[PDB]
Amino acid sequence: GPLGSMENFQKVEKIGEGTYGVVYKARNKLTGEVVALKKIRLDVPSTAIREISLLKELNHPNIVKLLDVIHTENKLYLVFEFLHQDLKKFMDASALTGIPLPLIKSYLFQLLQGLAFCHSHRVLHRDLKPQNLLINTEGAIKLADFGLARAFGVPVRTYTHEVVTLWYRAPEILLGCKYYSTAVDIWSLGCIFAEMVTRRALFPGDSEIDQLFRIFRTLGTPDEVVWPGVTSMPDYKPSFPKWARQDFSKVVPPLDEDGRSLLSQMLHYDPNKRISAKAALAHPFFQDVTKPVPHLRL
Ligand SMILES: CCS(=O)(=O)N1CCC(NC(=O)c2n[nH]cc2NC(=O)c2c(F)ccc(C3CCN(C(=O)CC(=O)OC)CC3)c2F)CC1
Repeated sequence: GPLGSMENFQKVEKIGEGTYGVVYKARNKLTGEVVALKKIRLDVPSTAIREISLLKELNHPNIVKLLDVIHTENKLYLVFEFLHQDLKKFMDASALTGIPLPLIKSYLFQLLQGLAFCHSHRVLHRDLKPQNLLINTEGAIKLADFGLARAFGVPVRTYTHEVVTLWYRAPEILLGCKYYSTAVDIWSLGCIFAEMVTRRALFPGDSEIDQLFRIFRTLGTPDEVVWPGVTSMPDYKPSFPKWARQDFSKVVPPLDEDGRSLLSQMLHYDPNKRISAKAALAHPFFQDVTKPVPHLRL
């Protein structure tokens, strides 16, 4: 890659990292804009260039705006609108009190709007976690750091938290589905919904098999009765232990029956019965949705 394209930006602090990139807060010297940068070290793929170009076109109020794509030296920089906090820090700050139900409902509604938008363009997020959800003082929440169909970049050696990505993975992914669907995003968001309500991760596995078994112990070991074709999936084993399902009233107390009903549809095993983002927006849980503002300490 050529030189000098990033001289317009002044990095002000390192604010995060992930499998394939380091995140900075930065300022444009020309415009004064404050921005987030994702720095990807390269060893390029044109298919990935086109995927990122399409994401730059996918603009919605509940998707973090991708402002620019800049290649320089052995690096790819993605330039994003800046948001001051992510949902993980907000739940951590709210751990003693919990997030008020109206704000949980607003955040879930907004994220379903962003996903219904993406999914209508046949775009998957693939990597939805609390740290991918950015919030501002006005009460908005936004989807960030979409995963691509094929990754690229030199893995960041200083990043040690990839185990946390298991927690939000859909069972069809864990069972070896190669061409999974927008339903994986609904699963992840369901896990995040339960986490907002209970102030505890729903399925905090630490290996692919522990992740599957944690799902099975709560929702029951899946079989042909509830998921036709599951026993033929590439990583399905007849030797899986057979656990009975638990009740959702144990799983996310004290959530009301509207919320529990919606959560149960977001956590259906079969990606063909799992509720879509659009159908979820019509769920009776949202009959009284409002837009509260969070108390953010920046
Ligand atoms: C105390 C902190 S904070 O809450 O004060 N606050 C400080 C401000 C900060 N703002 C921004 O970052 C930001 N603003 N506009 C756009 C932004 N970022 C991104 O687009 C972006 C990105 F380009 C790449 C990766 C990530 C995330 C994805 C999820 N992650 C992982 O998968 C790795 C991991 O550990 O998984 C468990 C964590 C990193 C991004 F968000 C949020 C957190």
